[PDB]
Amino acid sequence: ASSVHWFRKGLRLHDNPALLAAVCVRCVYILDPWFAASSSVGINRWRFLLQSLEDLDTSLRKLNSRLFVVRGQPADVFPRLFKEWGVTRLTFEYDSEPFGKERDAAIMKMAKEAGVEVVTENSHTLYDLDRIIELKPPLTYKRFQALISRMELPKKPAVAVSSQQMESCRAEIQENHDDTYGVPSLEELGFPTEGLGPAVWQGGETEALARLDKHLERANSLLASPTGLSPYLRFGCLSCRLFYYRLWDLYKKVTPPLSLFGQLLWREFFYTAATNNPRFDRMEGNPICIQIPWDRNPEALAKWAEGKTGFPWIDAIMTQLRQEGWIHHLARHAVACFLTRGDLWVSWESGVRVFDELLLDADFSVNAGSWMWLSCSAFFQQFFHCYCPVGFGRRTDPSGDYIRRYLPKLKGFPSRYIYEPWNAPESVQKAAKCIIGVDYPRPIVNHAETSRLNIERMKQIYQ
Repeated sequence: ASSVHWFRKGLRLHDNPALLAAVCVRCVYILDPWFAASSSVGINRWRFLLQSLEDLDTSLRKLNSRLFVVRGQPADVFPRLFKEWGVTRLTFEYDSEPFGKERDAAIMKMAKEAGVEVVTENSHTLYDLDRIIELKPPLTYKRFQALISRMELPKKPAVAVSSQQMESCRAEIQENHDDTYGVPSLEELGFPTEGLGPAVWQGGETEALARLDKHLERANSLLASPTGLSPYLRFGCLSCRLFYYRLWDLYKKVTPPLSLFGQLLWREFFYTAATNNPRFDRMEGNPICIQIPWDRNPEALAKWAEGKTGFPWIDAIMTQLRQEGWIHHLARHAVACFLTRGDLWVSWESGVRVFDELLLDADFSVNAGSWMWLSCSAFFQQFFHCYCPVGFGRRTDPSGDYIRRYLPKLKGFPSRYIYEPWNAPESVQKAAKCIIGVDYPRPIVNHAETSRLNIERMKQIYQ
């Protein structure tokens, strides 16, 4: 048959169900390079996508095929491409997200009218999210535990695709193909590349599967680790089911507690809650979200996103996120708490956008979920689960080296004062050679006063 596998997501060949289903097969990614020119998402996540797409082309080229990166909007492209190659069927991995499902319903219909078969497999999640909802979406991590404990075990990693079977259905190779359907570049997509150094989080399934093996084998915690698999799970370079059962296999050599699958269940929990929540990213029109009257301060958001709040632990976290695309989960609770219920009283929706632009592992599902969790807007009620913009830093890194690596103007400050610089002697400031209100910004709020007011406003919302 003439089958098209849409690698819109799950940028992997290992544990790929729809790949085996479609197996003449042509692997397509559809990218609108003008949408990409006007994207608010920064260079780090766009680079990850391209590098991941480059890896599958490299992998497909090993199997005598190539990745067809078609340009344009998907609904306009598929019918002409259907007629161009006489596509017998189109196979794409199912998208839990509502906006994707609405787009996928239109393509599945357009194929139905056009007589093209459509097969969808949701290898992005460990389990069916729609199963759990019938069993209203689970609104607590515990009730969600309870429904997955009543649910069957998640599916095991999927089967491989043979090199001989792939050669049998290898697609037509043209010399012009590397230019026609070749993977785009950052400069093609509107990004300036001058001075761009080697990426901290290299994209692709090859890197991910390599990091899998390195991770299982084993303050710096806050720095990027070669073990880190957060972005590779978000794009699909690594399977949720492979990571689940390879972790299970290591535990058996070392019955599983929930603690190993915490990243995946927290991931799953938000994926379940969002499939049928259309405004999941928004406060209004959202059944699960508390209608908190969040203030609008455009200048606070700016100082928060631009790493200039005066609080070194906050500003160093935002600086790493801007520069590298990944911060530690405890660092995210820090900056989320500062922006929302802890200090600035700005909507979690504003934080969802900044993270979507800068963070490699942001989804519609995982991002809005975490932000509703911190803000105590949903799933969560412990409005005292509080983080000091000073104390949390000194407790995570007493050395202050994290600040020194990402805010080097404060490098000379001694550890006793590096998380709280306004409260430091001008003697030690001048020795550090960092001015109190020139070289670095001063605290834009006072945390003690502000935090007290915000709980009081928070408690009144519960009634």
